[PDB]
Amino acid sequence: NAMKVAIVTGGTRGIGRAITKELYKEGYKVIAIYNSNDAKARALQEELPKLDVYKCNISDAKAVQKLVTKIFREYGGIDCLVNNAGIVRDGFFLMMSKEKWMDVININIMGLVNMSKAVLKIMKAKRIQGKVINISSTSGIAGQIGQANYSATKGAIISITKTLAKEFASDGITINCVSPGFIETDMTNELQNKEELKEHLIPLKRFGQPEEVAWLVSFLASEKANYITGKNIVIDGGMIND
Amino acid sequence: NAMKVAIVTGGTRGIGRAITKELYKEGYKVIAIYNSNDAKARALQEELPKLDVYKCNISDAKAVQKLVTKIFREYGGIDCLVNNAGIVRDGFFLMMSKEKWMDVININIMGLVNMSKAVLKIMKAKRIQGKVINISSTSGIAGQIGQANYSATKGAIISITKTLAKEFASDGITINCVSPGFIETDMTNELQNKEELKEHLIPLKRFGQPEEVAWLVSFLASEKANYITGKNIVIDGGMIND
Amino acid sequence: MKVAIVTGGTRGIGRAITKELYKEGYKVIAIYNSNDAKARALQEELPKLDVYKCNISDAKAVQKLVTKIFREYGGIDCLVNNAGIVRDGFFLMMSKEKWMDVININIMGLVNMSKAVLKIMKAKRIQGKVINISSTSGIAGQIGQANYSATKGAIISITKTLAKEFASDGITINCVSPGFIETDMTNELQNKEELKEHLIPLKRFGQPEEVAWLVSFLASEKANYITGKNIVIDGGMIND
Amino acid sequence: MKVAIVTGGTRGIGRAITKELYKEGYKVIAIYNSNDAKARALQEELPKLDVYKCNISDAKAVQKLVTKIFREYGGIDCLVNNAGIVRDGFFLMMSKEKWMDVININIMGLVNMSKAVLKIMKAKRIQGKVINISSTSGIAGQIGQANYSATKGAIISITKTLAKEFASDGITINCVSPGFIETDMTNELQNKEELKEHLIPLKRFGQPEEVAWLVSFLASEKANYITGKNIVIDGGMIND
Ligand SMILES: NC(=O)C1=CN([C@@H]2O[C@H](COP(=O)(O)OP(=O)(O)OC[C@H]3O[C@@H](n4cnc5c(N)ncnc54)[C@H](OP(=O)(O)O)[C@@H]3O)[C@@H](O)[C@H]2O)C=CC1
Ligand SMILES: NC(=O)C1=CN([C@@H]2O[C@H](COP(=O)(O)OP(=O)(O)OC[C@H]3O[C@@H](n4cnc5c(N)ncnc54)[C@H](OP(=O)(O)O)[C@@H]3O)[C@@H](O)[C@H]2O)C=CC1
Ligand SMILES: NC(=O)C1=CN([C@@H]2O[C@H](COP(=O)(O)OP(=O)(O)OC[C@H]3O[C@@H](n4cnc5c(N)ncnc54)[C@H](OP(=O)(O)O)[C@@H]3O)[C@@H](O)[C@H]2O)C=CC1
Ligand SMILES: NC(=O)C1=CN([C@@H]2O[C@H](COP(=O)(O)OP(=O)(O)OC[C@H]3O[C@@H](n4cnc5c(N)ncnc54)[C@H](OP(=O)(O)O)[C@@H]3O)[C@@H](O)[C@H]2O)C=CC1
Repeated sequence: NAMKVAIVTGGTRGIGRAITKELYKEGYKVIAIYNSNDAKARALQEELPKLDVYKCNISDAKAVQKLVTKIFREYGGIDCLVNNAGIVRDGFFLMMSKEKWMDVININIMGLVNMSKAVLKIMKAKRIQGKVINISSTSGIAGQIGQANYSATKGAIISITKTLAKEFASDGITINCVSPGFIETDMTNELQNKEELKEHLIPLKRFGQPEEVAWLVSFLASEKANYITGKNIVIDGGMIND
Repeated sequence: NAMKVAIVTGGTRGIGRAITKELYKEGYKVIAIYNSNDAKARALQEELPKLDVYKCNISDAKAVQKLVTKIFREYGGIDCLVNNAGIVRDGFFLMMSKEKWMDVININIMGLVNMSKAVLKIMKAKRIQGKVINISSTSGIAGQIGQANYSATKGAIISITKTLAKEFASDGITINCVSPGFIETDMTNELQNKEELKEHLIPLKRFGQPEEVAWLVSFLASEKANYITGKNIVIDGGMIND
Repeated sequence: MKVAIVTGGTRGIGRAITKELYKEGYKVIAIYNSNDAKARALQEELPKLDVYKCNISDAKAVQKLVTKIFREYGGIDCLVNNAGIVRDGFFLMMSKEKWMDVININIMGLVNMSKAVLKIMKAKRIQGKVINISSTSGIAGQIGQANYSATKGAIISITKTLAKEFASDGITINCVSPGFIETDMTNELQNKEELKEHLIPLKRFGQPEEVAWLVSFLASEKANYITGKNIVIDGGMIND
Repeated sequence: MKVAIVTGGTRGIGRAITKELYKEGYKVIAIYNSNDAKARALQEELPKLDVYKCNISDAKAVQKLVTKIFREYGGIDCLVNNAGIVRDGFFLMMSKEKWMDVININIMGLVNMSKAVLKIMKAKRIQGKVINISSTSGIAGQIGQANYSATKGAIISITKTLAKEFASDGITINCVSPGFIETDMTNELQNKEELKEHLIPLKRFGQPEEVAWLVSFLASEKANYITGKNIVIDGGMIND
């Protein structure tokens, strides 16, 4: 029972679902935010009855500010924000439309901005020695064919992590980033080249599990990581050189 | 006389002006693109009479495609694109409006996208073993207080460099990035803390010169750098650890 | 009943690692170089701790100890290569002897310990852990530390090479790089205030137990998909 | 009349650096270790070239040579620390002697040459250049190269430390890290096709002259604001 409040965007499926389950297990009050799938959210809240869930498009800043203000009033503060929501719109760069660029930009970048602005304003005004953990990707670090738009936003996320870490370090807020490689989710379940990935590209020869990303995020949110800030930790079975 | 064609966006002032002058000296036909200052462009073209100049907002994809198609018809191809145009809209993150985010995103990211898409389509279709050089910033690499939006776009630029390098490597197109630290321009001429920067933060104890960035960009565009691709080279007097 | 070996495990960061792994249920063996009194005082606090005086740059004495440890406990699950020395000074005033002394411990000590332990981990099919301690000095360079920063960059490189070489065996190999940590290695500094005020965004030195917490995480089964990485714990001081 | 010293300057990448700096108007001194025939054949091609046989791990012989060079030409403007060896093999089969041999040349050779040259550059107020050759093996790790990758990571770290230490003197110190370059060091590989097909996006090895072009740029007055950096020339093979 940590007596702490955490927001996990994209917190009902995939990596976000595992992060939610891990912080819940550690005794956080968790608020999980999602975009469309009411069924997954309700099913997750039936499994974890103390969880709050909200359908909220994080690219809509006015709805984000309203939701963060609501959460702040019910639980007296915000101790941890995990910016995990994200989308992909793959395609070769020469066939990738403006719309695929702006859709991914508006969620992976502007959604992190909306949540982080609203939450950090509260942490600063109340002098909460809080935590922000962003989820990026090896794609943003090393590049990935067919992912110019995704990789761009994930590189932006790492840079925002470092800038904000410097801006809020004097307020005792740490701001870090976690960059997974290939994780067994649905975002990677439609791949057919999984065997070539494991056999040739990943030294540990397997995909990561959602729970393994959650364990790292939970370490960074805990009081055992207060001297770590501005860092990008890569969880990828050894796949890339950071 | 290189008998090559180069486009330099933001090519009439500051770093872009120096890049223009250096490629012109090396015998490129240079097309310099700018945003508003007709006087600077005309004055630069009076100094370099073989230079082409165009007032073109690179965030406007239809005007970009029209201009790139024009340049392609007049000079039979494009050998080198330098994506140098960029803006800053500084402010502390908690007071930085959506508009400051989207203005910087639309030029530093979407402007690079529009130019690179139009130019790379031509290089691929004609099998030109061409060059793209993007201009980023130490701000994107290490973060900078008051520059969440700028730093985000400059990190995105580095990630796009790596993705596109991988996508076009088989076509013999190299795609690299140059990240200056503090360069003596007008973008840094309004600073009052310049002495503290030089005395304490920069080991070489001076700002860089525009021509020094241009010399690096010109090396990367030359035939002496065809085995370098996907890299980010930092020119900063030693200021940061990459 | 997992077995951990912590070199330099009786003072400073190593002591805190020993204490943390002890608290987490490991059988811990702490190796030290010369200070018998500190070692015995720690064994007083932690009665189940084994302590051995061993110069890790002596390959034969290292092999003897690792083989004895392995015979006694039936395996080795975790090696923390923490022992390290500094011999600082301007490059132009830094003798060959200051280079070789720091190389022989910070590089060859890691090599000797890791050769002995990994051979056993691989022979016994142990999905073990090696965690090496480097430094931000090796990542970003540091005036007056050409020799120290050389070996700490070497340690990071060795971590990455060994992670690739032993991945198929399920042995992860990671590195922790601290910034300024409050220990004896840093008690003599005169510029502590200026480092805190100007160089460290969090405006304080780290504590040894904060390094131990990160080491303990990497050693646990909650970190099995992290390998070959160097994680910096430095209050924001450097860009990795 | 600038003076450049290129260690290992008679074969492979070093030969191409010697040739490039010669073409650029330097007085070049090429240092080599044992192959007199190759050295004389290069001096035949480049009549103004000085060549010396010198084991750079011997500090006294290095000091003798640098002091002679300096007396003859009145200064030293550029040192390229290019000499290097590999003694590859699995970590568990890599003797102490393979570690020390590679350390003594790849680390201590750089140290001995750089101590001698930087002392003179600083004494004479020369705004000189040191360029060190590392490797992607040191950046990202490489199976079978624990010792080589150790020293190449050390070289990168030393570059950064020396860049900070000598910046106030106007001496820039940079590192070039090649990927796979067509030389004798790589002629014996059997997996060349698979490396080209799968690991190198540009699908070819680099040429020695492409490394020399980058070295020559860093040595020129067009690179005076670049210091402490490691520039990778590798066809896209790794992420830095
Ligand atoms: N999976 C992998 O292999 C890798 C993942 N990552 C990162 O991991 C994170 C999570 O990935 P993963 O678990 O696979 O993703 P999933 O696609 O499985 O889940 C995405 C979640 O984001 C929510 N979401 C999407 N758009 C919005 C929006 N506009 N506003 C609010 N919520 C939104 C979804 O809501 P809903 O359920 O209603 O649709 C869902 O809960 C991402 O940020 C991704 O970039 C990074 C590298 C690799
Ligand atoms: N200067 C420095 O210290 C640093 C610079 N950089 C990078 O260097 C690059 C150049 O910097 P610097 O020379 O100082 O910049 P300047 O502000 O001096 O020049 C910017 C140029 O960009 C053009 N431009 C701006 N917006 C657009 C647009 N929408 N479409 C087309 N052209 C446009 C301007 O046109 P016009 O002249 O008509 O206004 C001008 O020519 C930037 O990308 C910047 O991020 C990176 C790190 C530090
Ligand atoms: N403290 C800091 O700020 C930073 C530390 N580090 C790294 O952290 C590690 C620990 O540093 P710190 O705790 O400050 O060091 P201390 O000097 O406080 O402790 C060093 C320990 O290493 C042991 N040791 C030294 N040489 C040998 C040897 N040849 N064989 C066996 N044991 C040996 C010592 O034995 P004995 O007790 O008998 O002397 C002692 O237990 C080092 O690797 C260091 O480089 C990295 C960055 C910053
Ligand atoms: N080739 C590649 O693919 C890569 C190379 N590198 C680096 O590039 C550099 C050159 O490599 P490469 O050209 O392939 O090497 P070569 O083996 O082809 O050439 C080595 C040169 O170093 C000289 N040398 C060796 N030991 C000594 C010594 N103790 N004292 C003086 N000179 C010595 C040799 O002298 P002699 O001629 O008498 O034998 C020779 O001139 C090295 O630092 C290497 O690590 C890095 C990454 C990849």
